[PDB]
Amino acid sequence: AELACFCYPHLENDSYKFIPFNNLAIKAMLTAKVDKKDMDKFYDSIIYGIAPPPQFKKRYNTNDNSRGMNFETIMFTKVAMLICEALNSLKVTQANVSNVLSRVVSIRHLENLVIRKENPQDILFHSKDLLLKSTLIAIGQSKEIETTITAEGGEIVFQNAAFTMWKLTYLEHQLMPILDQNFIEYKVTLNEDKPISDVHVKELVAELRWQYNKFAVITHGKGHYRIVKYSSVANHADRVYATFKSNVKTGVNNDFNLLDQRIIWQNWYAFTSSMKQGNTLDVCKRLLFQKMKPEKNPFKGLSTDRKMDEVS
Amino acid sequence: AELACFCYPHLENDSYKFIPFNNLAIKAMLTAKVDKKDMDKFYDSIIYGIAPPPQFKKRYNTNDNSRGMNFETIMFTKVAMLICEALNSLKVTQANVSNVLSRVVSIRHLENLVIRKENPQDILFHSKDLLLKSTLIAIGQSKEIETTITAEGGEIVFQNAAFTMWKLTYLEHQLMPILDQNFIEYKVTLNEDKPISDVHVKELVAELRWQYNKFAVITHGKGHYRIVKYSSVANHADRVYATFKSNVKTGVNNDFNLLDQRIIWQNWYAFTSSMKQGNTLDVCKRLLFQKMKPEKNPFKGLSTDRKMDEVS
Amino acid sequence: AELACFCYPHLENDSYKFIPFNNLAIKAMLTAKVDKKDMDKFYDSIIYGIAPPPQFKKRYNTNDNSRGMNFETIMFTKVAMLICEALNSLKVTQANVSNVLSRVVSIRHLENLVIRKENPQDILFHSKDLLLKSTLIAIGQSKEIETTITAEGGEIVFQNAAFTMWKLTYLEHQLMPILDQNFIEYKVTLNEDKPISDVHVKELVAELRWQYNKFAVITHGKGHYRIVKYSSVANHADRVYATFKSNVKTGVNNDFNLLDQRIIWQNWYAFTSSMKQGNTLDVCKRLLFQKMKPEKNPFKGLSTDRKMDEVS
Amino acid sequence: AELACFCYPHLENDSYKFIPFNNLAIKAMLTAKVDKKDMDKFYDSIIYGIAPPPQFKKRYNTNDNSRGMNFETIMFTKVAMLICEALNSLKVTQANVSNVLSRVVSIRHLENLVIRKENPQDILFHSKDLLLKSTLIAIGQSKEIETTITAEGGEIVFQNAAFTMWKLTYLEHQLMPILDQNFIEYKVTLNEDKPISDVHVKELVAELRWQYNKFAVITHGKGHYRIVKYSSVANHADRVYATFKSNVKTGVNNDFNLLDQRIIWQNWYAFTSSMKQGNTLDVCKRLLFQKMKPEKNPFKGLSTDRKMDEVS
Amino acid sequence: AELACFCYPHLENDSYKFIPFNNLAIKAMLTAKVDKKDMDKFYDSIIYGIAPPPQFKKRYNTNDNSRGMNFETIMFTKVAMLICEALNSLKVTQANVSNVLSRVVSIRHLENLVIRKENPQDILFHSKDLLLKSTLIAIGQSKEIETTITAEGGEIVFQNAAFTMWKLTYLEHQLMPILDQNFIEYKVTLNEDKPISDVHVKELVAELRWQYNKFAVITHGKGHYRIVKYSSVANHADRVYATFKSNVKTGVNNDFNLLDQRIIWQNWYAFTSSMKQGNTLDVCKRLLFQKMKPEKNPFKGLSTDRKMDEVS
Ligand SMILES: [Cl-]
Ligand SMILES: [Cl-]
Ligand SMILES: [Cl-]
Ligand SMILES: [Cl-]
Ligand SMILES: [Cl-]
Ligand code: NA
Repeated sequence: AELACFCYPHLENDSYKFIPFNNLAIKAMLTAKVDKKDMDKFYDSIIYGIAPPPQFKKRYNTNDNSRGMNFETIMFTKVAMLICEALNSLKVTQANVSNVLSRVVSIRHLENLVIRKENPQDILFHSKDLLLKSTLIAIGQSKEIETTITAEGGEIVFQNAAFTMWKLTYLEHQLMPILDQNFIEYKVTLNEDKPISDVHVKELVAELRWQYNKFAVITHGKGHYRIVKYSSVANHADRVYATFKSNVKTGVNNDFNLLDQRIIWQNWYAFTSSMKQGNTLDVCKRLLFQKMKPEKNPFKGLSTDRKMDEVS
Repeated sequence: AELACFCYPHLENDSYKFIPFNNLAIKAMLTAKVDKKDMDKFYDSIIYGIAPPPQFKKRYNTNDNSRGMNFETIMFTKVAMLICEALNSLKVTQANVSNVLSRVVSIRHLENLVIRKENPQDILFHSKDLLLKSTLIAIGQSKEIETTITAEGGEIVFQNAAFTMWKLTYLEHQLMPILDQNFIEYKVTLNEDKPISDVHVKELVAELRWQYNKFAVITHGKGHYRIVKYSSVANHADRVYATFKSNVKTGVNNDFNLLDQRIIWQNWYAFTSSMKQGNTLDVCKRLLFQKMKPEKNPFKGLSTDRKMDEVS
Repeated sequence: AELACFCYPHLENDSYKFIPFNNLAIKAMLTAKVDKKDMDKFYDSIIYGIAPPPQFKKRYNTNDNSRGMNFETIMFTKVAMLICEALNSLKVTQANVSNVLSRVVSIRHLENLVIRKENPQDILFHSKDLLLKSTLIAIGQSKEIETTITAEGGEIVFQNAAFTMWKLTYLEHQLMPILDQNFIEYKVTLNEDKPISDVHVKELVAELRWQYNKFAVITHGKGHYRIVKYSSVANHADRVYATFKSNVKTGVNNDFNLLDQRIIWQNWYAFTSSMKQGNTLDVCKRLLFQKMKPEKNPFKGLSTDRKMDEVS
Repeated sequence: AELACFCYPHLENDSYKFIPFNNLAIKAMLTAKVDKKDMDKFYDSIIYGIAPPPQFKKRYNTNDNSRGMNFETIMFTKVAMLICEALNSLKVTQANVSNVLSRVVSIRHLENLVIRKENPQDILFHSKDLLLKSTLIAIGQSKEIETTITAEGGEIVFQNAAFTMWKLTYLEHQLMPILDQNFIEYKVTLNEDKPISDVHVKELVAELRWQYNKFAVITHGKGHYRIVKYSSVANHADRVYATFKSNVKTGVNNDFNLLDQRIIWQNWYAFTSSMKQGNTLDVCKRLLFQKMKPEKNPFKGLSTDRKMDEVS
Repeated sequence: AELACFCYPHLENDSYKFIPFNNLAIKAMLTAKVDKKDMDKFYDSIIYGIAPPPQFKKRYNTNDNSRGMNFETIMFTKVAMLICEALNSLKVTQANVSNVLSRVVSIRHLENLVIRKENPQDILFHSKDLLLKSTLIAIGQSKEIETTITAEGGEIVFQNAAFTMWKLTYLEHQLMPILDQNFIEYKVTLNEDKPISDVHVKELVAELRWQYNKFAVITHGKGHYRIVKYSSVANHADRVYATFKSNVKTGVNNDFNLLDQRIIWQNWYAFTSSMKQGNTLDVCKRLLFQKMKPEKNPFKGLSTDRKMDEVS
C-alpha cells in the first residue's frame, strides 16, 4: 500500500511533519459520499481528524473487501508511527512530499520491523540509528541495501559467518497477513559487505538443498535471496519484470543484483539475466519453464554429506 | 432522569459546587424509612455520604424495579462526574439551583458523551471546551444546538459535507440500555461547517430512501433528524407532544425547529406543524395516520399572501 | 457439481443401481498418481472401495482448493444417498447412464432437500412420492416444474394463497456453503398451478417493494422467482445466458418462462425477452444497465399503504 | 391462551379428533398475508400442515412480541399432545367443537401437568385416568374441583392430613414463564373433599403466619387457596372481578367458593363477598384498601408456639 | 482468636511496635518440634522471621484442622496490619503489653473492618481517626460503644434516623468464614448513642416484624441489637452467660446493656435480666423456653399497617 494510507503531511517551518491517521477517521471516510474531483484529497471526518484520500478505499479491509489491511488493529497505529518517525527525520520539502507519500511499500515488511523494534533482545530496540536506517530502506527512502542488521525480520532458521536465513511469518501478522494457509517463504540476508568464502557459500547451498529442496532460490535484485516454493516462481517473475519495466519507464534507479550464480536457481538466473539484457517478458519468462542443461555443479556431494551426517 | 439523581449541590461563596453520589449511598437510601416531609430532601447515608432524595427511588434499578438505571456500574460514576464538571462551570446560584437539578435529561445521551470523551481518537478527548459545550447541550443548560461536532455520538454510517448519520448504540449501554432487542434508531446531525448545498441534501435523501426505506425521517425539534422505524412513530409523537405541552404549562419557551420539508416525512411535518399551532394531541395524531400525497409547491402563493397582507 | 461426484453405477439385472462413494475413497483418489488416459475412469482406492474419476478433483475441497465441496461431512453422504434413491427409481439403462451422471446440479439445492426430508414436520418426511419428485426435479431428471410443495426449501419468510417466499440459508450449509458472508438470496415458488388473482400478485409485490427494496426480482426461466441483490444481477445474467445458449447448442428443451411482467424487474424482463428473441449476450445484457422509461405501474401506492399500516 | 392455539379438529368417522400443530406451521402462519374474513379460519402452511387461525398471532412470541408463548420449544408439543389426549377422550360433537377450542386456559398450569405426568415418581405417570381428569379440569372441560391428587403441581413445601402446599415454579417454565424475576406464588389444595378439623386448619394457618407472613391468603373461587404477595392483591382482585363479570354477562354460573373465613385474608373475604352480592368493582375494591377492625382470630398465639418450637 | 495470632511486639523506644507475621513463618512453626517450656514463646523460623507461639497451632487451618483461620490468604495480612496500626497508636508499654496480645477477638469483625477501610465510598477510607476508633473497639482496647459510624460493616438492609441494620456476610469471608451454609445474621447499630423517639423505635420494630419475623431480636450487652434465627438463640444464651460469668470471675466489669424492652424478644430480655440479677445458668436459661404471658404490645397494629401499605 501507499505510504499515504498511514499518515498525512503537516507543514511546520520549512519542513513537513507526518501524522498517523486515526482508524475511526478512516472508517468514517469509508462510509463517505465524495465527489470524483475530491477522491485524491484528504478527508475530514470532523470528529476523528483527517483521513486518507478516498481513492485508497480498497487498501482497507471491510465487509466487502479482504484484499486490504486491518486498519483497526493496534499494529496499524504502530506501523503508521514507524513510518512517521522515519519520514520526520528526512525534512521532506514542499516539492517532494507527494512523491514520498505515493511510494507503494510492503506493509508486512513494516509490521516485521515493528516486531524487531519492540523486542528488547533485538539491536533495533537499542539503536535509533539502525531502526531509522532499516525503516528508510523499507519505505523506499534509502540507497542502502537491506542486510542482516537492517533486515525486516522473522525467525532465524539458519546462520553462518556470511548469511542469515529468516522465516517470514506472514501467516501470523495482524495488519496484513497472508491469507493462503499454504504460504511459506524465507529470505537470506548477507551479514556483511565483504567477500564471501567458497566454504560459507557451500554451507548455505547445502542447507538449502537438504532442508528446503522444494524451494527455488531467487532474488528480486535488491541484494538478498528469497526462498520461495517452485509453485510460486511464475508469479514472482511477473512481479519482478513489472517492477523492472516500470523503473525503466520512470528512469528510476533500476540496479538489479543477480547475486551468486552458484546459489540462485539456474532458471531464475537465466530469466533475470535475459531481463537485464532488455528482452521482453515472453522471451524472459519462458526460460523459467524450460528444463536446462544442468550447469557445472560447483558443489557436488553436498546432500550426501548432510545425509551421512544425519545418519551418524 | 433528573440531574439530582447524579449529584447534590454544595454552596461555596456565591455559587454552587456539585458533588457526585457514591453508589452505596444510593443503595442505603433505597432501604431507608423517611418522613413524607423529607422525601424531597437529599439523604444522609451516614456511612457513604449524601444520597439523592428518596422521591427518586424509581429512577434506580432494584430487585423490584428494572425500569431505572444501573447505578452500581462504573458508568454511573463517569456520567455523574461529567454532569458535575459541566454544572461546576456554570456558577449556579441560589436562584437557579432547584430548576437546574430538577431538569430531566437523557441518560443514554450522557453515556454516549462519556464514550466520546474517553476515546483518544475523538476531538472531545482533546477539547475541554467542546466537551463542556456538548455536555451543557445534553443537560439542558445551553442555548446552543447539537451538531456533528457536539453530537452524542455512536457509529458513523454515512457522511457528506453537510451531514453525519449516526447509529445509536443504546442496546450496548451500561447505565440505562434500551431493553427491547428489536431497537434500531439513527440520527443525522448537521456538520454546520458551511451553508448547505442541495447536492448534499439530495445525497442524504437518496441514502435514506435506498438504505433506510423502512424508517421514518422525523425530528424532536432540537435541530437534528431522527431516523426511526415507522412502527415507532406514534410513540415518538406522544413523547414530543408531552414535552411540548409541558413546556407550555410550565412556561419554558417552545423552540420547535421543523427543519427541511424535503427531508422530514410529510406526515411528521404535518403533525408537528399542527402541534406548534396549539392543537390537541388527538387532532395532531390524526395527521400521522392519514394517507397523504406530497405537496407539490410549498412556495406557491407566497407573493399573493404578501399582497393580501398589504390590503388588510 | 456433476452427479458423478456422489455415486457410481452398478449393473444389476438390466438396470443400473447407484452407490454412494466413501469419503476416504475420494480422499485416496486425491493423493493418487493417474495416467491421462484414466482421468475419466472410476478410481480404485483398494481399501475404501470405488472413487469418482480423477478428472473431478476440483469438485472437492482440500488444502489447496476451497472452490469445491466438503466431501468428508455427513451431509455429503446424505446428499449422495438422496441422489442414489432418486436415480434407483428410474431404472436407468446402459445407454443413458453416462448422460445421467454427467448432469451438473446445484449441491446446495440437494442439501436443502435433505434438510426438508429429515424434518418430521415437513411433508417430504412423510411422502416418498413427493420426496422423489422433488429430487428428480433437482437432479435434472424430471419435466415437472419446482413448486412450493417440491421446493428446495429454506426458511419461509412470506406466504399467501398463491406464493411462498423462502430464504436460502446457504451461509449455514455443511456440504457447499456460500463463502461470501454478504450473501443473501430468496426464491418465491408458486403454491398451485392455477390462475393467480390480481390481489394475490399485489400482495407479493407489496411485500417485495417494502421488505426487499434493495433486491431485484428475477427468474432463471424454470418457473419461480429469484430475489437477488441488484449488485449480483450482472452475474445472474451471465449464468442465465450461458445456460440458454448451451441448451440451444445441444438442442435440449430450452423453455424459458418469463413469469409475470408485473412482478419481474423491468430491466430483467427486457434482458430475458431479448435473449429469447435470439439476440447476442451484448445486445441482451446491456439492457440491464440502462435506466428505462418506468412502465405503467400496475400497483401504485403499495409502499405507502404498507407504510401507513406500520404507523398504525 | 385459547385451546385453538395448540390443536385443530379433524373429523374421523363419528367425531372429531384433535391434532397438535407443527411449530413450523405456526411460524409460516406468522408470515402469512391473510384476508380479513379468513382471520378466524385454520391456516394451511402447505409445507408443515395446518396452523392456528391468524387472529391468534399475538399468542406467539416472535422478534417483535414477548407477551406470548415460546411455541418452538418441545414443551409446546408436549402441552399440545396433553390437550389433544384429553380432548380425544371426550368424543366432542359438531355442536361443541368451536366452543371447546375457544376456551382460554392457563398454559403454565398445563406445562406443570406435563412436568407431573412425565415423572415416574408421580401418580399421574401411572394413572391415565387421573391424568385425564387433571387435564380436563385445567382445560375447562370438567365439573370436578382441582384437589391435591389432580393438582397442577410444582414443589411441595408443606403438607398435613388436610392440605398440600405447592410452590408454583413459573419462573423456570419453558413455554410461557413469568418474566418478572420478583415473582413468588403458592397454592394450597385440599387433599380430599371432606370436612376439615379445627386442628388441621390451625396447622395450615400456623405455617402460613410463620413461614409466609408477607403473603395474602386468597382464592379465585375454584376450590383452592392462592398464596400471593400483598403487593399483587389488587391485581388479583381485577382479574377475579373481570372473570366474575364476564360469566354473569355470558350467563355462566360462577360458583365462587369463598373458602374458610378463618384462613382467607379478611379484606379478600370482604371483597369477594361484596362481589358475590352483586356490587360494582369500585365498591368491592374499596373494601380491599380499608383498614377494617379485626375480627377476633380463632387461633390465638400460633406464631408464639412456632417460635418456642424453634428455640427448643 | 488471640491478637498474638497476628503479630508480635518489638520494643523500639519508650514503647512497643507491633509487627505482622509472615504466613510462611507460621507455616514453618506448624511443622516445628518445640519443647513444652517454649510453647508460649514466639517462634523463630529462621527463614521467614518470627512466628506465633506454638500453643496457638489450632488457630490455623491445616490438613488436619478446619476449625481455625486461613492464614495464607491476603486477608490474613490485611487483618494483621489493621491490628498493628491500631496497637501502634497506643504506645503500649511493658505494663500492658502481655494483656493486649492475649485478648481474644472476632476475626470476622476485623475482616469486615478491612472491607470498610479499603472502600473509597466508606468514611473509614477517608478518616484514619474513625478507622482507629472502630478497630480499637473491635480489639477490646476502647471503652467506646460500637455505633453505626464505627460498625464492623456488612450490607445495609434498613436505615432510619435512629438505626442502621446490617447483614453480616460471614459466608463470603476469606480469613475465617462461617461454614454452615444455613447461616444468616443481622445487626442493628444505633446511629447515635442518644435517646430515641417512640416513632423511630416503632419504625424499626415494624421492619423487624414484617421482614424478619422468623428472627429473634437479642443483644450481647455491648450496645447493639443482634438479629438471629430463633433456632440459634439457646447457643447465643450459652455464649453470653459464659462471658458474663467469666467477667465476674475475672474481676472485669460486665456492664450488660439490656437495650430496649420494646424491641428485644421478651424471652431474651427475661433471660438476660435474670442473668444480670446473679441467677444460675439453669434458672436464667429456662426462661428462654417458657411460653410467657404476652406483655402489653407497645405498638399494636404495626403488621396491619405494612400489609395495607403493600396492598396499595
Ligand atoms: Cl531481493
Ligand atoms: Cl431533534
Ligand atoms: Cl427459475
Ligand atoms: Cl381458586
Ligand atoms: Cl451486643
Ligand atoms: Na386462515
